[PDB]
Amino acid sequence: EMLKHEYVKVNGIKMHYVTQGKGKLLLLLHGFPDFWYVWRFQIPALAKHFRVVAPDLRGYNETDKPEGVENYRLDLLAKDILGLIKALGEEHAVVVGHDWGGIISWTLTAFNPQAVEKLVILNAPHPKAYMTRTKNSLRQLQKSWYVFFFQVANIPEKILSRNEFAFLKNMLIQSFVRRDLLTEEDLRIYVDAWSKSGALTSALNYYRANLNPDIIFSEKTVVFPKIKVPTLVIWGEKDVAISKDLIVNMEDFIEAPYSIKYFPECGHWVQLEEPELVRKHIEEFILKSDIHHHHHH
Amino acid sequence: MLKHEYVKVNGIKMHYVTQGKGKLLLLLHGFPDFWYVWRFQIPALAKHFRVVAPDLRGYNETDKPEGVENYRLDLLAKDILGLIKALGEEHAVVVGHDWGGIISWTLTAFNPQAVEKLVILNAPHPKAYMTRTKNSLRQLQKSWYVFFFQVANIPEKILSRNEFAFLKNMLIQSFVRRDLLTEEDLRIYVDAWSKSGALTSALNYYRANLNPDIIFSEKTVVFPKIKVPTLVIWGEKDVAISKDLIVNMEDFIEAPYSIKYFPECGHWVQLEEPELVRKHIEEFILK
Ligand SMILES: C=C(C)[C@@H]1CC[C@](C)(O)[C@@H](Cl)C1
Ligand SMILES: C=C(C)[C@@H]1CC[C@](C)(O)[C@@H](Cl)C1
Ligand SMILES: C=C(C)[C@@H]1CC[C@](C)(O)[C@@H](Cl)C1
Ligand SMILES: C=C(C)[C@@H]1CC[C@](C)(O)[C@@H](Cl)C1
Ligand SMILES: [Cl-]
Ligand SMILES: [Cl-]
Ligand SMILES: [Cl-]
Ligand SMILES: [Cl-]
Ligand SMILES: [Cl-]
Ligand code: NA
Ligand code: NA
Repeated sequence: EMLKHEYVKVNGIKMHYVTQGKGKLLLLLHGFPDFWYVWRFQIPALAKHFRVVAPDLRGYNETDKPEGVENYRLDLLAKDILGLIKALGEEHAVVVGHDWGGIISWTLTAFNPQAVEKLVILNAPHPKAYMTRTKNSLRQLQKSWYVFFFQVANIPEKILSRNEFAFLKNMLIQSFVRRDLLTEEDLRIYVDAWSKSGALTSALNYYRANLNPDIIFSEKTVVFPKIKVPTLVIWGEKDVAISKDLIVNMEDFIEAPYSIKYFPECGHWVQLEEPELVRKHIEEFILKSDIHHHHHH
Repeated sequence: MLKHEYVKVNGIKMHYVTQGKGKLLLLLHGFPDFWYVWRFQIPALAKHFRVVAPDLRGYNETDKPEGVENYRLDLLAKDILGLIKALGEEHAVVVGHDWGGIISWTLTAFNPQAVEKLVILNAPHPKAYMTRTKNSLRQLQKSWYVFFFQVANIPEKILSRNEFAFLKNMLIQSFVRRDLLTEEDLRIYVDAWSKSGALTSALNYYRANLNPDIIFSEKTVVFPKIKVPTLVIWGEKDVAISKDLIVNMEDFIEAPYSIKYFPECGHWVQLEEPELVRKHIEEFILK
């Protein structure tokens, strides 16, 4: 059965996703400035075993793009995924998230553990670690320069988009470990998703709603339940956007089986750089029995 | 005796301190400093020169016009041009750190008749900044706070609350040694930061001159070549400025140029190697 495109109403918006395979629901959630297509190396391999669903998140590509910054608050983003699980006819999913998708995945898992059977994170800090540590970390504040850039209304969208997205392409390419990670053909495909009307504003609204300076430098402390479901973290260490300072003691946030696979020579997009090892680690993690009553048989 | 003075320039009243007689030597501070950043150099240089260290527009005891467009670089440069004239002079030796240095590059480029010699501490040439930053991940990262400062009200609140806790902390994290300022120094700094209007005026420099439309412009900035002898002093461990912005200055200067690197110093080289900085300045002027 091939890859198919589908559209479903969730949490008041119409969400586009692609799906391939049958079996356990395995959600793959992209981040900025990607869309479902970031998972193109994992979808067919994982679809050999699982029902893979890769949505475009609120605001992105073919998904609806509500107006207004407060329509991009993280609680709504997580509810979109909760609603997607239900709309797919399911009650539980294995949830894999990269970048913003990882932020949403940590959140959904912490606040809605009933919906998440197992959690996989690629290169997204735990939200509490980001909120606690960034204000005190010059290294992270530097790496988060673009978060502050994106807070200004109107102007960042125009800058990123001018000259057929020259700055967005350049800023994206400079975030990679090797400059040639995406082909020109990949870049054409990305420009098509970036050009959907309203998409770029909606994507930057995630930073305006959730990472504005009042939040970053808040004196309030964020209450975040411990993660209570098995968790796999895949981490490219050469990540331009996230300091290793933010993943120190990351296992403290987890009260369940936890494994981390470090990729010392990979950056923020390990799924594009070591696709086969990513696929393998995810599959082994999902298929591992949680009950071990036949050692060495 | 170090003396405080006020003088009208370019429609504003400017405060400055002065000591000594002879050749006019201007020392121009940047953010988040004021004349007092020059405390180690003023007495030594005053032995041979007429040292004047002003508070720039918006800072400490100088006037603080309201409105972002009152902080455009051309107005800041005209303030210094006006100061030279108000001091009874037609030219000065001009030493600038940080924003002081940006203004000094600008004054020197557009008004060479007003500048005998130019000294820059840790300030990139403006055209180098404008050309390079938009394409430099390293510089964009170091420039995070430039973008933070674009937002109205919130940066002032964050920097100032709890008696400037964040500004002190971020300032201290920018030093080579965490003990560079004494408690006494910090009290003096807080007093200047707390002048009515001072913090908003200082951040207005970034809003007027370093907003994203300027940084990411593809227009070329027209900037005459520097035509007077120039010494650049550069602390290499600068948290705010990539070394990528000071290399390869040949396009920008058509006069004698020398650069002195301080490998073990950061942005505040005049505080970290006070004696060597003073020595290089003196030797350069007296040659
Ligand atoms: C929302 C966040 C705390 C994070 C910040 C860092 C990145 C890289 O922009 C992505 Cl993971 C989103
Ligand atoms: C457009 C940008 C400034 C980049 C794009 C890639 C990331 C991972 O989202 C962060 Cl580094 C921001
Ligand atoms: C181009 C500018 C206006 C510069 C940029 C770097 C600094 C450190 O913030 C000061 Cl030197 C101002
Ligand atoms: C207040 C800040 C966030 C910092 C500290 C002072 C500097 C050197 O001007 C740059 Cl690092 C901005
Ligand atoms: Cl289809
Ligand atoms: Cl850990
Ligand atoms: Cl690796
Ligand atoms: Cl068991
Ligand atoms: Cl004073
Ligand atoms: Na840190
Ligand atoms: Na660079």
